[PDB]
Amino acid sequence: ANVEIDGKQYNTFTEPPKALAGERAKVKFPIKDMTEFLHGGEENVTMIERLMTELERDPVLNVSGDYDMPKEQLRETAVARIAALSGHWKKDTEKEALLRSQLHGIVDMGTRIRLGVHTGLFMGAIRGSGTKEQYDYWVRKGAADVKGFYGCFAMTELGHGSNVAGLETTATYIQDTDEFIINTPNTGATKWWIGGAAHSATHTACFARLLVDGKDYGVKIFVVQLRDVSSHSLMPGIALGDIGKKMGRDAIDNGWIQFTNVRIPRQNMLMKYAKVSSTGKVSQPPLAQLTYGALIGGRVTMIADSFFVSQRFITIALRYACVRRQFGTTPGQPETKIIDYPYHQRRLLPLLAFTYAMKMAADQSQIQYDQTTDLLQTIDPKDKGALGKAIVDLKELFASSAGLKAFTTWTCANIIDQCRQACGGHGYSGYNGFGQAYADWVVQCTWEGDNNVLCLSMGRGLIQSCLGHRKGKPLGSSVGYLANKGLEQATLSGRDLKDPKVLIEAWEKVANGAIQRATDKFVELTKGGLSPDQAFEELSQQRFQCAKIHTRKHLVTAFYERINASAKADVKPYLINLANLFTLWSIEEDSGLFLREGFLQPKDIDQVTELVNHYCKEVRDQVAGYTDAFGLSDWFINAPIGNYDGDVYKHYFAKVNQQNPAQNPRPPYYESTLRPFLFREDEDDDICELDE
Amino acid sequence: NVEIDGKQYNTFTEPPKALAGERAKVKFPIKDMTEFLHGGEENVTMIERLMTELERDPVLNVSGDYDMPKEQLRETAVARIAALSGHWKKDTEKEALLRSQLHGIVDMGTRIRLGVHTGLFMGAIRGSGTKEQYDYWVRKGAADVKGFYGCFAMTELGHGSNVAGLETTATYIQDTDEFIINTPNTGATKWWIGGAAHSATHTACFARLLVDGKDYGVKIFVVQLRDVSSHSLMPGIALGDIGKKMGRDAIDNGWIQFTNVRIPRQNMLMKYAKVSSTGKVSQPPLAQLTYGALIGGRVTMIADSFFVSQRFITIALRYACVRRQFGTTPGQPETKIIDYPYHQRRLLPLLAFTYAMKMAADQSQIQYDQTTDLLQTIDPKDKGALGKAIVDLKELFASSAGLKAFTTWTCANIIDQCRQACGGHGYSGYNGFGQAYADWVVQCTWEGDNNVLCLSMGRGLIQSCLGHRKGKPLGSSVGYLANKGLEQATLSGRDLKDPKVLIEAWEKVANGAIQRATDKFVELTKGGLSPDQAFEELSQQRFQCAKIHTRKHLVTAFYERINASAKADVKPYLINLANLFTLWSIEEDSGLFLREGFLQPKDIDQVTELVNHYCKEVRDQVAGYTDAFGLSDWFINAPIGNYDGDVYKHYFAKVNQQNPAQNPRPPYYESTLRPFLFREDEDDDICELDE
Ligand SMILES: Cc1cc2nc3c(=O)[nH]c(=O)nc-3n(C[C@H](O)[C@H](O)[C@H](O)COP(=O)(O)OP(=O)(O)OC[C@H]3O[C@@H](n4cnc5c(N)ncnc54)[C@H](O)[C@@H]3O)c2cc1C
Ligand SMILES: Cc1cc2nc3c(=O)[nH]c(=O)nc-3n(C[C@H](O)[C@H](O)[C@H](O)COP(=O)(O)OP(=O)(O)OC[C@H]3O[C@@H](n4cnc5c(N)ncnc54)[C@H](O)[C@@H]3O)c2cc1C
Repeated sequence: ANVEIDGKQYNTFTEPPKALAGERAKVKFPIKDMTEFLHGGEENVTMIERLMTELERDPVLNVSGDYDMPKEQLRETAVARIAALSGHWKKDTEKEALLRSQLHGIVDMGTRIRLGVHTGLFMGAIRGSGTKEQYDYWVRKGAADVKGFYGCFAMTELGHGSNVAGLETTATYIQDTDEFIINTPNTGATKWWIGGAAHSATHTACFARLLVDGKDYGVKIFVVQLRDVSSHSLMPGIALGDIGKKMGRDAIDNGWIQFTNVRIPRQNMLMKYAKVSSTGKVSQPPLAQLTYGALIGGRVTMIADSFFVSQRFITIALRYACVRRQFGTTPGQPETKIIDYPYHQRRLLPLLAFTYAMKMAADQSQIQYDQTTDLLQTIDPKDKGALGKAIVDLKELFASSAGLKAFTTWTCANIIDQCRQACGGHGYSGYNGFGQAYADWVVQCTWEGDNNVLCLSMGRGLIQSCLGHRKGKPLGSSVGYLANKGLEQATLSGRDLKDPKVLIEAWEKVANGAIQRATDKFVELTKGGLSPDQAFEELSQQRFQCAKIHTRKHLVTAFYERINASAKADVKPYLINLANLFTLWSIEEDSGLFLREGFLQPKDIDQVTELVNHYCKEVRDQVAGYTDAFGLSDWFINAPIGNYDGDVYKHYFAKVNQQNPAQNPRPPYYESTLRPFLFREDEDDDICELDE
Repeated sequence: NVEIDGKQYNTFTEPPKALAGERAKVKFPIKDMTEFLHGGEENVTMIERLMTELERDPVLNVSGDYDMPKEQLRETAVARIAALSGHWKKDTEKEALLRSQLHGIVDMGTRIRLGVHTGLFMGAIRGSGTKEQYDYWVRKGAADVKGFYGCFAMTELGHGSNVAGLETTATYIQDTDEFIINTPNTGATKWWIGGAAHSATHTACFARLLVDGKDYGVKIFVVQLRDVSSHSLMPGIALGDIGKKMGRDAIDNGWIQFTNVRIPRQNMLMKYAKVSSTGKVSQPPLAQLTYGALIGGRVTMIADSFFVSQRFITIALRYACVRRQFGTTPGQPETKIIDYPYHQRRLLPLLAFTYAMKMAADQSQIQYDQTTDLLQTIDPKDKGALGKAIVDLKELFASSAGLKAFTTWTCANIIDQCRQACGGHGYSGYNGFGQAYADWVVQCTWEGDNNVLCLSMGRGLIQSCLGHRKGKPLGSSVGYLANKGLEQATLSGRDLKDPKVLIEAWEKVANGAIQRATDKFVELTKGGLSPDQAFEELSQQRFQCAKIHTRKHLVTAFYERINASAKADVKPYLINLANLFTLWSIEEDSGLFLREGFLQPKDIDQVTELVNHYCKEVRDQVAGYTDAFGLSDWFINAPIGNYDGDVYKHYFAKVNQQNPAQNPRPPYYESTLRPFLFREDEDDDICELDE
């Protein structure tokens, strides 16, 4: 059958652009103001618009044909891509450069990192850990401009990743020559996963145990030249190779490295923090402005990346959903668009809410970090209690960072995966991006701190924060709710579940509950004679749960706080609608936490279910506005079913035929392989003669 | 550095010795655990024989597959079909399926490319052809793939799940005794048709049967796509390669359009629906269309989930036994990650789930064979005994659906989790995770979209609830719905290590969800909503019903198969697994059991302590549970997963073999890298202007 809209008849092929226009027609807010909320104002929006257009327009950058590229071409084109991006280094501010590389990561996660290993990790190490004179030297050798020089970052070993303190590569001081000997003692200590090392890097920042006169001073950082710059040949004692095929991100040339008795000058050790004299005396000064703006910054960047990737796929799935019809139960009626189904709304709309929430947690973290850094600077008289609070605010920021990184990276993975399923078998088309994006994304969970290892540390960290509070230490701003003793007795008490203040309190309750009980058990177990370490091991599930509940509560809090703080009036009700869906959905997913603490009873879960259904419908009405608010052009979407105009089948059929021209019906292997098989001769079924 | 048996090992040298240590702890004969997993000694030797015939065959060697581009995968799949074809003359139906599933532990692309002819096309002409039609197509080369290659065109760009809504039309023309097959719009383009782009000469085309302006619904028609001699497209046929997929690139999925294609009437497959030479349409009742194929298919998928899951769980666990990261005692070596309680939690319940998927597969097959016989036996029928066989059947379909959905999603999850359990090394293509996950996941979308199956199931469970309420009979699978005691049952201080108590907890929670959503449905229908609008209003509830019932089914099936088939030497160790599975399952969905009031908050702490305990008991025997799968290094196909445990040495070797390192510079060094590193400086000059 056929659909009639505005006096005209449509078919399965022609209806989609009309359906999606119909959705746009419902939008009650101006989209520009929703885009200002996501990116923190007008100035930021124009900047992002500028950067996005610069990327998309660049001919060498074009991602349109990347799905069909084998690894050798990904490897080659990433270099050409680097040469093009290299034009902006002269011009860009740090903020511009970071944001340009994150925007570009929406569609090319390989090139960004292949540059990134020099641009951030190697340059980060020489700037972060070298003296001014050491930095300036490497820059004169061409390291800032990537001129006859290309760095990489060699920390990970085949045997050690998470436990950096346990690296086995050694750097042995020899006084006679004033040198370090860099040595890989067994093949287990071979450097591993080193981006750029396989084919690109002339130098590395090598992490090795510092050994002077039989004393082990722990892991430090040494510049080791990997290749003769002139010929790209390996320096003496340097072995390295391409690690080969990865799940994803094949454009990056991750290599292994072995060092055998490689001689470097003492001066190649980076010495801002740890210093070694020409006589072999080792010093490690107090160095108070050690403040790891960088550590928080690295995590805030990844929390934002989770946003930047998620918005693409959630946009693809939702636009598809607005036009895709499957099934109906009316004789006279067309099949229902899947967006109209309440189950499908539950699959996608919370994740749309989740993606907005990811950005607010990145923004809230960067802002809390900025006010806390600014607060330290103002207080010269050093009112000590005040400084102590500013320090624990900063400490708890770093700690909260670990959970946010862990969960927003996992969540981004789940969204890519879910959005793919939501588009059915057309999810499995390489051109709709799900496959490649998922494969590329997933490493974010492993590198920059294993997600599970971060969650267990932060879970231990919360128990230590709670126990130190009980002993009279002040709590950092991020875990202040642990001091709130109104939560012991708190219950819903017939309050409104549509009120953000209530839903906030409910996440404070279950976080506090889990952490106080875990801290109590840790105390029973230590008194019982376990060491601190053995007690934390006994409480591995509880530490993980604490990390999880606290992070969830932080996402909820940051969403509401940022709405209250920065949302213009015309968008505010639609954001609260999003926020309530996020928050009530989250409650619904983890109903047990709420039952067990006694905040809700069996009947209140039913009500929560009804509210999630309700906000699903409120969010669904405005869905085109929420998704168009991301401001992604079709180039960033990079999937036919997700294009702005909504002509899902026309573009998809176009994309397939463009990349797969159909004029020849037989495969390249038809004569060689397929034809010989289909036309094979019959078996010889004679049997040998034998008398009798 | 570590000392074992008075000898020195390092990070590189230890791992083979560590894994041998774990084998030393095993308290059962591993061969009996294999017998349990595969239903006894005979099946096991058949499996062994098959696996070895696959491993040996040089054409099928999968060692270099990860590095292979799409063009290679496509060609290679055909060479592999040629080699696998050597077994068609001799295999039984049992051996052929099994050989094909075993093969798909390592090559998800080839079995499907063969499969579309082998299973889908042949299945349609056998299933829906008359004997004469079948024999005709066999005579033209179909059975033997001689001058003939089939595919299955059902899906259209417009329709996947809603098969009844397909738009492609078959119009009968008496004058010429022909159907006209036609694709009315581009939306109706057949899509995802494996074999079509490059391989297939013929398709089983699903189209609406139109006779005299009467639409008789979707039927099946054989349509020649290509001239056999030249492989060129036939008049009115347009097809093309769909191109890059997330996975399974070896399969040549195509799109197809039909433009007034004429086929003889006799090409319509006429076992159930017949059209005469005058346009007389007949559809006799005909025994209900034999859905053992439909159930049979879901059972296969459940097993496939076991067959893949075992591989990745084995790789991850063997890795976990040798990998040391972090230590707490200043003097000692770093702790092997398998000794971390949180690592145990991530993997050993998945290992348990792996076994459980098999049990549910085996259970389903048995129940379905058993019900099928108790239909033949009842040639003479007594009103009550024919009715419950029918109702046990219906409840088998529903149970099949949830099982397929959740076991396939679980297998995806297992793959993903095992990859993260191996850290960075999980992201190497050579350790299998990336490609397996990319290939596997489509199982969640085809053969019934997993979400659509769940929402059907949960509607079905509600309807069975309403049925019983109104005096209708209950299928065995949903019997717990008739249990009076359940409504007020509580833990009441009973042992959580007792399987029976755990069964009751799961029965209570499933029944609780179903009955409650039934009351909601009745109340909403009373309110005046139509049956279908109320289900839609209850969509959360239908899903939740399906998940809960399916989880419960997995639990009971595990215990039931252990009690039915576990010898004494392995029983305690399988109850340990089963218990871990069931208690971990309770911990993961604690809110359900709090909400029905079976458990109190105090009981949730005890479940957590028991998950911790059963993790320890299962950890001790890990080598036994994983070796029992009986996979050789060829099936593992991952360096860190190898039998000997020499994880670093195999891994460094695999990498270097595939990536010879003798040349330091990339193939683009002169063309691309070298001109960038040594590019000339910017021109800083500024145009002259007096002013
Ligand atoms: C594509 C890619 C590129 C990379 N590029 C670089 C690079 O350029 N430079 C570089 O230096 N590194 C690089 N790495 C390495 C990466 O930083 C590490 O892989 C990661 O930080 C740690 O992983 P691992 O392999 O050390 O695993 P491990 O730390 O050994 O952990 C392995 C598994 O064991 C578990 N585990 C570990 N410790 C514990 C514990 N105490 N308790 C419980 N469970 C535990 C973890 O959860 C994990 O699942 C790269 C990795 C990848 C995948
Ligand atoms: C690799 C591959 C190979 C294939 N090979 C073949 C082949 O050889 N032959 C062949 O005939 N077909 C083939 N297919 C097609 C495949 O069977 C379909 O993709 C699948 O069966 C149906 O999904 P769909 O794309 O039609 O999505 P739809 O049915 O539209 O579903 C899309 C999304 O909408 C949601 N949705 C749909 N209906 C509802 C509802 N009522 N309520 C709630 N949510 C709903 C679904 O959950 C799904 O997430 C292949 C597919 C793939 C991926």
